[PDB]
Amino acid sequence: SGFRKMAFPSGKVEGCMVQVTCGTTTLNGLWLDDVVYCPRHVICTSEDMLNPNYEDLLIRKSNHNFLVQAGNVQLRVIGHSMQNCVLKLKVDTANPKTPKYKFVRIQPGQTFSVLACYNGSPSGVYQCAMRPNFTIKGSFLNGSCGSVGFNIDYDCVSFCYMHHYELPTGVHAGTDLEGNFYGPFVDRQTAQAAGTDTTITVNVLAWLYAAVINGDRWFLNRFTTTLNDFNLVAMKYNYEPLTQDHVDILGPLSAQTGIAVLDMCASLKELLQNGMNGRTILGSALLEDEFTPFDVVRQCSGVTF
Amino acid sequence: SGFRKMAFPSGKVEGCMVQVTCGTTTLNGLWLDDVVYCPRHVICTSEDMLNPNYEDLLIRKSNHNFLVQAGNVQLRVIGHSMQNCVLKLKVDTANPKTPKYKFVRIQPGQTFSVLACYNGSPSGVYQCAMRPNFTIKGSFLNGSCGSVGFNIDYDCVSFCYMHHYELPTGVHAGTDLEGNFYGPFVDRQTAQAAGTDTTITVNVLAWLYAAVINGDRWFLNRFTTTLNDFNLVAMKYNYEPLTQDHVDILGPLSAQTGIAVLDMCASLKELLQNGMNGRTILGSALLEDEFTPFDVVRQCSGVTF
Ligand SMILES: *C(=N)[C@H](C[C@@H]1CCNC1=O)NC(=O)[C@@H]1[C@@H]2[C@H](CN1C(=O)[C@@H](NC(=O)C(F)(F)F)C(C)(C)C)C2(C)C
Ligand SMILES: *C(=N)[C@H](C[C@@H]1CCNC1=O)NC(=O)[C@@H]1[C@@H]2[C@H](CN1C(=O)[C@@H](NC(=O)C(F)(F)F)C(C)(C)C)C2(C)C
Repeated sequence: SGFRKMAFPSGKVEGCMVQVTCGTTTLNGLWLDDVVYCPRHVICTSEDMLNPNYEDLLIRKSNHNFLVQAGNVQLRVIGHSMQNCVLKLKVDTANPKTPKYKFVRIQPGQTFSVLACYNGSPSGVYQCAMRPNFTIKGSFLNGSCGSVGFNIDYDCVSFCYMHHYELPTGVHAGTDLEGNFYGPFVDRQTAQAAGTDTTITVNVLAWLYAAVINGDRWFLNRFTTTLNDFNLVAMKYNYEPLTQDHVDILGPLSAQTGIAVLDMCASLKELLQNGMNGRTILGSALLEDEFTPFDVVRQCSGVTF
Repeated sequence: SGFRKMAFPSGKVEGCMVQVTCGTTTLNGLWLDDVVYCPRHVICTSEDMLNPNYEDLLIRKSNHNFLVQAGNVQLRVIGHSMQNCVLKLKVDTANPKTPKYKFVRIQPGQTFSVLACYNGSPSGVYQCAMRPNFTIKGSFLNGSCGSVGFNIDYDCVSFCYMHHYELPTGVHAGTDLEGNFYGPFVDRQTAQAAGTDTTITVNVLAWLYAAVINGDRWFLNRFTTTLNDFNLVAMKYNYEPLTQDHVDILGPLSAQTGIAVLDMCASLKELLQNGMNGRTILGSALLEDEFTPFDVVRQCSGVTF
C-alpha cells in the first residue's frame, strides 16, 4: 500500500553529468559517448542574455574556451556545434559510464524524473509532468541549467528534457536533447507568457484508480455517464477533453479494479461539481494530475529496472 | 524557484542492492563490504509468519540455504548471524561499489530517501518522514522488504531505515540497520497499533519558510506571539510543542527571509484557528510537515553531493 510521488533511480544518469564553463558562466552538461550536450546560453555574459545573437557569440569561441569537467578530471573539447538551443561539444573521450539511451520528445501530460544538478554534481531527484502549456513545475536555482529529465525502460534511459528557463510565474521551460524548446519559449532574459494551463484529465482518473486500489473509495458513486456528458462538464472546469484513446489507455486500471472508465468519470464529475467537503484522497485535499496511468501501474504493481 | 518533494540521488545506494532468497521467499538485501543485511523474516514460510520463533527457524538453516544474488552474479555465503530483526550474511566478496557509509538511528520528524526495490533491483525513489509514532507513509508491495532509507552528506551515505512491515492502516514500519524497530512493532503477521500521530510543528514552520522564499506570502501577518502562547494553541490541534532547540534550528531560514520565528508562529496560529479557506500554499491545500529545516535549506539554496 501507499502511493507517493516516486522518481526513477538516478544512478545511470548521475554518471553522465558534467560541468561546463565558458568564460565566467558555469552550468551542467550531459556526457554521452564522446559528446557533451549543454544549453547554448553557457556562452553568454550577463549583458548578452537580455537579447543574444547566439551565432555571433559562438563565432567568437574556439574549443579551448570550453572547460568541461567530470569530477576532478578535465575533458579536452575537440569540436563544437550549435543544434537549435543546445551546444554539442565533441570530446576526446567516450564516457565509460554511458548507459543505453535515446532522445525522445515527450507529449504534454507525460511525466519524467528530473535530476537537478549544480556544477555538474547531482543535488536531488523529483517527478514532473509536462503541463498542457509545455511548462513544468520544477525546483531549479542558478546553475541548474543542463539538468535533464528522463524515463527508464528496463536498462534504457530516454532523455526527454533539458532545463533552460524559469518564467516570471516561477514555473519552468526547457528543450528536448536536440535543443528544440517545448512550448513557445526562447532562450532570452525577457518575460514570456505560457498558455492558460489545463488539468490533465486522464491523469486525474489514473490517480482516482490509485486511490481505489489503496482503499480510498468514498468518492465512488453508483451513477454513470457518457463520454460526451463528461466532456461537457470537463470543458467547464478547465479539464482536457477525454478521448477514446484515453479510455483505452486507462484499460489496465479499469481491469485491475473492475470499475469501468465511464463509471469513474461519473465519480470525477460529482467531485468537480461538489468539491471534496474537506475530505482527502491519498492524503491530498485536491485532485492530482501529475500521475500517468503507467505511473500508477508501475507503482501499484512494482515495475523494476 | 519551485519547491518539490525531492529525494537524494540514489546511485550510491543502487550499487549496494542485492536479492536474498531463502527457500521460496525472496526479498532485498544491502551489500556493504563483505556483509549483506536483510530482514530476518526471509527465513519464514507463510505459516511461520503468523507467530515465528526466529531463533528456532534460523537454527534449521545453513549458509547454502541463503541465495544471494547481485545482478546475474551469485555471492557465496560463508556465515550468518541474527542481530535483533536483521540477518547479517557474511559473503566471500566485498562489494566493490561500497560507498562511504554509516548506520544511524533517526529521530521522529526527520526525513530520508527510500529506494524501493524488488528482487534486488531498484524500482523508484521518494522522500519520507519518520512520524512521531514511528511509522512512515511509504509505497511498498510484496518483495519490498530489504529496501532501505538513507541520507547523504557529500559522499557519505547514512543508512537509517530498512523496510519490514505494513500496518493495517496501510502505513509502514521497519528497523535501523542494527535491526531494532522504530516504534512498538514486531515482525509477525498480526494487527499492530501505532500511537496517535502528531503533526511535526518545526517542519510546518520550515515549509512556511519555503513558501515565503517562493513568493507565497498571503498567510503572513504583522502580528507576533510568544512561544508559550503558540504552544497552547498547538496542543489543541495535536501539534508537537515547539522548543527553543526548534527555534534555533529554524535560525538559518529566519535569517534568509528576515522573518522572525515567532512572527511565523503567529501566521501558523491564524492558519490553524481559521483554516486555509480553500486557498493553497506551494500547491498544497493543507499544511505539510514532512520537510525539515535542512530539507528546505538544501533545496532553496542547492546543496550538491
Ligand atoms: C539556468 N541555469 C537558469 C535557470 C533559472 C535560474 C533561476 N531559476 C531557474 O530555473 N537559466 C536562466 O537563468 C535563464 C537564462 C537567462 C535568463 N534565464 C532565466 O531563467 C530568467 N528568466 C527570465 O528572464 C524571466 F523571468 F523573465 F522569465 C531568470 C530571471 C534568471 C529566472 C537565459 C539565457 C534565458
Ligand atoms: C516485505 N517484503 C513485506 C512488506 C509489505 C507487503 C505489503 N506491503 C508491505 O509493505 N512485509 C510483510 O509482508 C510483513 C512480513 C509478514 C507480514 N507482513 C506484513 O506487513 C503484513 N501486515 C500485517 O500482518 C498487518 F497488517 F496486520 F500489520 C501484511 C498483511 C502482509 C501486509 C511479516 C513477517 C511481518
